[PDB]
Amino acid sequence: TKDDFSPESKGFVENSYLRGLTPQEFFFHAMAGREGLIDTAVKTAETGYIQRRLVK
DNA sequence: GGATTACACCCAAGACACCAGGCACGAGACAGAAA
Repeated sequence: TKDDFSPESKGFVENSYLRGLTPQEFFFHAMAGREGLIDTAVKTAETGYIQRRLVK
């Protein structure tokens, strides 16, 4: 429902991996994992440029 | 306005002066013409 600030409504996975994730928790956890992948794949180039400038 | 934005490796696939038009050499066929 609209205007719901409960923990389960904004991405709190109550279960464990052994117990299994409900579809909403699955989607939120997928969003977080996608953010992690993007952050890695983006910061690697910036770090490479910084190290090249330092070495030069 | 200018300059620069990680490293290495693999494979596959599609494009890369085309052309047209005016000038030359050789040849040959079907029609001329004397007999």
